[PDB]
Amino acid sequence: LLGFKIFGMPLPLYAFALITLLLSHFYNALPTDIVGGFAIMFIIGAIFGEIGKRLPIFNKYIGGAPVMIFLVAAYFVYAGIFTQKEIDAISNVMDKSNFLNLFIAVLITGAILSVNRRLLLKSLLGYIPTILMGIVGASIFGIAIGLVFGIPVDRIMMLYVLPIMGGGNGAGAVPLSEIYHSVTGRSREEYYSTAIAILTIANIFAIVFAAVLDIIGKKHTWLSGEGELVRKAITHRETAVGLVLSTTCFLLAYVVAKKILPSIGGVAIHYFAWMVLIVAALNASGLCSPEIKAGAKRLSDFFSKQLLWVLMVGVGVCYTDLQEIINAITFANVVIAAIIVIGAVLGAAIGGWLMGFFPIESAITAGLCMANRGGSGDLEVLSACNRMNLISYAQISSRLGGGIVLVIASIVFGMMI
Amino acid sequence: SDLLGFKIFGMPLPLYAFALITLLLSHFYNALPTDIVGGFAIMFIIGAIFGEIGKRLPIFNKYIGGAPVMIFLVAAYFVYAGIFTQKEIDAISNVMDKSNFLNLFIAVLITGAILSVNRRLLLKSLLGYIPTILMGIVGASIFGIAIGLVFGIPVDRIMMLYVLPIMGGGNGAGAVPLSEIYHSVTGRSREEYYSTAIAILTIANIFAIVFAAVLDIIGKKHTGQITHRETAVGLVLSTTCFLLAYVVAKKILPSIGGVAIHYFAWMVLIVAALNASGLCSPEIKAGAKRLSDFFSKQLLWVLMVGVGVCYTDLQEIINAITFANVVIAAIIVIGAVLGAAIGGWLMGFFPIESAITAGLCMANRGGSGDLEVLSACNRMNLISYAQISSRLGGGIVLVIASIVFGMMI
Ligand SMILES: CCCCCCCCO[C@@H]1O[C@H](CO)[C@@H](O)[C@H](O)[C@H]1O
Ligand SMILES: CCCCCCCCO[C@@H]1O[C@H](CO)[C@@H](O)[C@H](O)[C@H]1O
Ligand code: NA
Ligand code: NA
Repeated sequence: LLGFKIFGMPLPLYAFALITLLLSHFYNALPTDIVGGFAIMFIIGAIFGEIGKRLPIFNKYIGGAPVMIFLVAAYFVYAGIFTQKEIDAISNVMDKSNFLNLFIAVLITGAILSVNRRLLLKSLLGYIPTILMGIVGASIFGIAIGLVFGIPVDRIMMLYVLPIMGGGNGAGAVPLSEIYHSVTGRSREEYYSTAIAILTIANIFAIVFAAVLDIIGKKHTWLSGEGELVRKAITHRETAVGLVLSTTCFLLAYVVAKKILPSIGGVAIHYFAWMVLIVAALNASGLCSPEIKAGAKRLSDFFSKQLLWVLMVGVGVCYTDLQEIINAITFANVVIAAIIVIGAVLGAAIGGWLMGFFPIESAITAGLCMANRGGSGDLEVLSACNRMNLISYAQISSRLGGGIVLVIASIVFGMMI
Repeated sequence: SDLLGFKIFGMPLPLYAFALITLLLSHFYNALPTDIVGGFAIMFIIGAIFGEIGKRLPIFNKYIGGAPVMIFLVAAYFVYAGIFTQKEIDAISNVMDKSNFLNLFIAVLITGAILSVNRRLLLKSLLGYIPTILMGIVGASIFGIAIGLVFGIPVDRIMMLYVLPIMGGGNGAGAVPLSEIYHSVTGRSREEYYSTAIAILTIANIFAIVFAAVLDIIGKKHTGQITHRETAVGLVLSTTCFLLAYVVAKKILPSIGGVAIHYFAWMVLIVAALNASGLCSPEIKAGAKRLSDFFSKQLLWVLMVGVGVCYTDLQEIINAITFANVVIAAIIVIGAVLGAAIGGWLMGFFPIESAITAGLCMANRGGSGDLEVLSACNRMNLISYAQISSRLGGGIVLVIASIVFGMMI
């Protein structure tokens, strides 16, 4: 028990914090600010984070730590566990103080500037277009099954395709909700609650088809290269600069979307979308030295691994409706989702074949590793089919491709609305 | 080419330009989110340029304060001169007060500064080094009050605007939090207090390094393991220890007597207790330190942009550069010297050495000063002691201040 850690805190220490939480709770004394917010969010997220991480079935196939937190957290608002004050504190961090944006800003920046200048520019020509091909196939098949299921083209694109292809929960579902609310007007929690649910279904199908394409690859060897895609031939300060660039790149994106270039056409370009383009540009410009480029990564790690659990406590409070989540686990979606994955498989297989890669390998990295739950999923997918050596490719899909999906989404959303 | 090798806030001039261009686009277009992201974006960039400028200036850097002073003055001049936009003022203030980054900042500092100190060193230090510090404070107060009564300034003002701020651990750690405690207990604006306190404190800092060389002449005449996670736990403990302090001050123990105990004061006691309890492993204890470094070294400059905007009046700063104050300040330092000399003699230390570490290294500008003081007298090997004064002693000063303030009011 003492050797057991919660969020890297021994049980004795965690108790100290958990006691404090309860003192604030009983006495109903809590500042509705950053400090008060994080204090709660950290502790609550910590316990339920570990709980969702330890659970076997749940951990590998549902999402684990983050899912457990954003569900539990929402149940606290539903069940009336939280105090008005505590809800205020948490919401004040997420929306008023706008930690959500910072979080996403840091992620975008670190994910894009991490990728090496050459790898990025090179990847564009072959691997990037394959990804786009996968998306086309994912959309075309999705729309096809939706039209068969009497669901309009809007919904299929916004609540199924885009969210599935997006890079997971924190990186796809969460920011797509924000873009959705900024462009339609409808609540975020309506969207996230459905999107997170479908996305998770697809994540389970992605790891299943990964093993199916492995069997097909080993049965029909002319399609699979044995694990090879192609057919032929720092200190605090750096990390701090990452933070500067994270915010600065968001501000530029913001000034562009609000004043300079509000709309390429009728279509309104959301500031997050712009950011991806800006950061990507900043990478190619090479204004950032490799040390700084890593600094940005080191930040995104710190956020993704330490502050993610905090974020989820807030996501369950503001972005999560437990009812819509339940309502989206319809047996019909399970089919729609699965088929969209298949659309991505065939889309990336065709695309990669056209770009010079092996169809099987392309469908795994530029296809399934897109439809999977961002990073966590890449590991789980590439293990089902033994292709763990392409992890570097898979992350290009989950990172750059996930960034693509936001830009695409900002356009899809607007023009559709 | 050489310029391009020139870095601003660890950003090459080309890169900084990218940011500085963005700042100006936000400025011209008047498009800026009044939130964390928008705030830090500005504060980072502005603080960066003026931070370096104040750091490079020779006279200014060593004796006035340097990077942070330059920023909190320039920043205030921007509000005064109307350089900043209402939006930009809002963004920055929203980060400092609404979002309350100030408290987090102080919370992180307190936690990392106290939990860094080794359990034994802390408990041991209490018996001998700590009481010496208290003796120095007594002497600093008694001499201060003496000169103030001579100058027709009441005992309140001497204790609140001169003694406490001087003995406190500098700008970010003493002056800035003492303003917060002052405003929480009197009701009067923070900027009124900070603007005077920062000014006197800086004067004393210059006297401290001078007397350090004077006492030198009189003396000669007569685990390393770390992870992001540990640092993150530092953040948890920083906030958690503030929350406990807060719940205690607001509900459990609002007042020991008529006197109201401010939550920051409680925090110091709580964190110190948490250290002695040893609930925190050395890895975690370092984690808290590693955070406070990241804050103190990276986010300090941001903080100062906000301190010039909310906590700084340029007029009161000018008005406190009183030649009368120059005398009052100097004497308070002398009071600390003799106070720590007597105290240390009683505790078994050398009077000269005690007056330097438990005396001048108190009255100096926190950590920054300790280096400048221990260089004037060649005692650089006591830096570890000096930091106990600047850290633990600075924490003491807040607890004392919360009591002094309340009972006086
Ligand atoms: C027990 C293994 C199950 C495999 C199912 C497919 C059975 C064989 O499949 C057939 O094999 C031929 C090669 O000889 C191919 O030319 C055909 O395209 C293929 O469909
Ligand atoms: C409000 C957000 C504050 C984020 C600050 C995170 C700074 C963490 O910074 C990290 O600290 C670690 C611990 O020493 C080091 O090992 C890493 O190299 C360093 O970059
Ligand atoms: Na996906
Ligand atoms: Na001082």
